[PDB]
Amino acid sequence: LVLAMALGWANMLYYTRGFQSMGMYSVMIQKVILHDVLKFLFVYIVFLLGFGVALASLIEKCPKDNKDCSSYGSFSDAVLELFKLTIGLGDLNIQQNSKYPILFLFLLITYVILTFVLLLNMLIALMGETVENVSKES
Amino acid sequence: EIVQLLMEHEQTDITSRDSRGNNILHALVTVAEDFKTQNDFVKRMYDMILLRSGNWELETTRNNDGLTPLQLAAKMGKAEILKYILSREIKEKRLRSLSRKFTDWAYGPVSSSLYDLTNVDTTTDNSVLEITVYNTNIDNRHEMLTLEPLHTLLHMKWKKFAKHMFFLSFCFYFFYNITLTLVSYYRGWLQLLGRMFVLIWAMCISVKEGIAIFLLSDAWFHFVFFIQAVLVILSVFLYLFAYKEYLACLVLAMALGWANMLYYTRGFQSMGMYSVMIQKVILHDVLKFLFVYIVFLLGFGVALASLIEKCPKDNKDCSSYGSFSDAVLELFKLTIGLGDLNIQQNSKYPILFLFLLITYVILTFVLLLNMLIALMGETVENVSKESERIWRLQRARTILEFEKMLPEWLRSRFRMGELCKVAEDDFRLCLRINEVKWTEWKTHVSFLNEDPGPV
Amino acid sequence: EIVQLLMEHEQTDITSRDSRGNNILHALVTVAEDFKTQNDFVKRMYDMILLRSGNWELETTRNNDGLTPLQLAAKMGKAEILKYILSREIKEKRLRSLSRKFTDWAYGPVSSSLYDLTNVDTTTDNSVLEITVYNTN
Repeated sequence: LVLAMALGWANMLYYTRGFQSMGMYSVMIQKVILHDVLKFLFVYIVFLLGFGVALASLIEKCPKDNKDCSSYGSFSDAVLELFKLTIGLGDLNIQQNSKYPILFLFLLITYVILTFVLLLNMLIALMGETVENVSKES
Repeated sequence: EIVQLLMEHEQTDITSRDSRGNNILHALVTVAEDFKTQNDFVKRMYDMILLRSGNWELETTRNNDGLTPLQLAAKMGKAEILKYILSREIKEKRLRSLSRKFTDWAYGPVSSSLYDLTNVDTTTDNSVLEITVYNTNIDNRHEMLTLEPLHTLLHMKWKKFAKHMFFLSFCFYFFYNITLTLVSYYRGWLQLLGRMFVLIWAMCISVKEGIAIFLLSDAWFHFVFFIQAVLVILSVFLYLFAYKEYLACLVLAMALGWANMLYYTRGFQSMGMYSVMIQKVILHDVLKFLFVYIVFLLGFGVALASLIEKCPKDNKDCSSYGSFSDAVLELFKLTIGLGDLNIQQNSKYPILFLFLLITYVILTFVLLLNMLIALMGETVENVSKESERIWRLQRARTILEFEKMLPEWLRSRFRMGELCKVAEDDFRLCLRINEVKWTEWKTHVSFLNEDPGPV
Repeated sequence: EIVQLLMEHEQTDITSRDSRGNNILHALVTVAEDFKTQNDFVKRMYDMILLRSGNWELETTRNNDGLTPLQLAAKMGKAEILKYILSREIKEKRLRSLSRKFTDWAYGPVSSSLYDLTNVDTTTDNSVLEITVYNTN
C-alpha cells in the first residue's frame, strides 16, 4: 500500500507540468536525476561496498561478550554507519575492538574526503552542462 | 619571386640537406608556428616548392634525427602544415601522384574521398599517429588528432577490437577485485583457489606496470596499480608466515583497487569526462583547501590543547581536547557536524576557547566558500573543453597500447584500409570517407572510378 | 535553367511518381537538410515548380507511404520548407488559389493574416500537427 502512496505523491510531479515555472522545474528534476545524479550514486555505492568490507574485516576480532563494543560488525551495519557519516548523523570515534585503529581511522577519513570531492565534482559537471542547456532544453 | 628565381636556376639543388639533415621542407616545418602569427604563407610555399619538383624525393628524405617532414610536423606541434599534407587534392593530371587525398567517385554533392595511409598507420615504425599520441611536449594534440584520417582510424580501431579488449580487461579486473573482497571479508579450498588466482593476476599487473614505468599527470594510474599489486603480493607473502600486519597490507590494496576502477570509467564518454574531472579537481583545487585546512588544524589544536593544560583531575571525561590528537579529531568532527560543541569546565579561559573554536568554524566555512568560488571561476570553458581534450587523448593512447599488445597476424587481419590503384603503376593502402557537400558546386573532372558507386 | 527547359518541354510530366511514390516535391522535401548546409535553394525551387504548374495536384498526391509532401516535411524534420509551405503570400492574382496565408484586411501597419487548416488541424487523419508531436525520431 504505502509503496504506492509514497510513489503516488512522487507522481504528482507530473501534474506540475501545468505551471510554466513548476513545469520547467519538474523537467529539470527529471533530467538531473537521469543525467548527473546516477553518476554520483554508482560511484558512491561502489565506495560503500568497497570500504565497508574493509572496515568490517578490521573488526574480525569478536565482540567478546559485548555487542555495543562491536560497531561496524556486520557489513550492513558498517555500510549504514558510512551512510550516517556522509550526512552527519554518525558517531566518529576511535575503535577499541579493532587491531589497527589507526588504519580504521585513516580509511574512514579518506572515505569522507572522497565522498566530498565526488559531491564537489557532480556539482562542477552539473554547473558546466546546465548552462545554455537547462535554460533552453527544459 | 626569389624562390622562383632560385628554383629556375640550373645550379640550384632542391634536395640539399643541411648540417642538421633538414632540407627545405623540414625547415618550413620548423618555421610554421601558427595561423594567427604568420597568416599562413608556409603552406603555400610548401605547395609551390613541392609542385616545382614533381617527385617524392623531398618528403621521402629523413633527417639526422631519422624523420621525414611529415613525421617532423607531428613531433613538432605544427597543425596547419599537417592538415595541408594529409589532405591534398591536386588538380593537375601530371602531378596527380603527389596527392594524398583522392576522390574515386562523386555523382553530385556526394563524394567518396580516398585518403592515404603509408606512413600514417601503425604499420611502419615511428608513424605519424604514434608520434602524435605518445608525446606530451606539444600540448596541441587535440588539434592534431581531429584531422580526418587519424580520427577515422581511431574510430575504426575502436569499432573493431579495442572496445572488446577494454571490456575484457574490465571484466578480469572486476572478478579479480571481487575475489579479493571475498577473501578480505571471510579472512580454505575456495579461499586457496581465490588466493592463487589473485597471486597469478597480480604478477601480470606488476610486470605490466614495471615495464610501463621503465619505458617512461597521465601516468599516475600506472603508479597506483603498481602500488596495489605490491601491497597484494606483500600480503600474500606475509599470510604464509605468522605476521599480523598482512591484513593491513590487504585492505589498503582492496580499498585502493575500487578507487582504480575509476580508470575503467574512461570507456563511457560521460563517465570518462566525469572521472577526468575528478582527477583534475583533486589535483588543482582540493589540495589548496586541504593544505590550508591542515595548517589551521595544527595551529588551533595546539592552542585549544594548551587551554586544557589544567589536568583532568581524576576524570578523563572532563578532559576533552586533552591530547593534541584528540583536539584535532574533535575539530574534524566539528567541521562536519559530528562533534559536541560545549562550554568547557576544566579550562581556565572558556570564553577564549569558545571564541577560537567559533573563529575556526567561520574560517573553515569561508575557506570552503572560496574553493567553491575558484572552482566555478576556473572550470567554465575549462572542464567543459579540457576534460574531453584529455579524455579522447587518453583513449587514443590506450587504443594504440592495445594495438601494440597484439601479435603480427591479428594486426594483419585487423589492418584497416583497402588497397587501391591511385594512379597508373601505383598501388597503395587508402581509407574511404564519404562526404556530402552542398555549398560548392562544380564539374567533377578529377576522379578515379568512372562508375560512381560502391563495389 | 535546366529546370525551366525541362518544364517548358511538352513531353515532360511534372506529376511523375517514381518507384517510391515520391514526385518532385517529395524529393525536394527529402533533400532539404538545413539552411547552414544548403543556403536555402530548395525552397526557391519548390516555389518555382509549384508556380509553373498552377494546380493542387502535386501537394495533393500521396506517396506509397501514404503521405503528402506537407506531411512528409513534418514526419521528416524539415523546418524551412515547412515554414515556407504553411506561410505563403502569393501576389499573382491568377495563382492566388495556391496560397495558404491570406491577408483579409490591412489598414496600415495592422494586418489580419488568414492561415489555412485543411490538413494541419486534427480533423483529418495523420495531420501535420499529430505528425510533429507524436514522433521522437
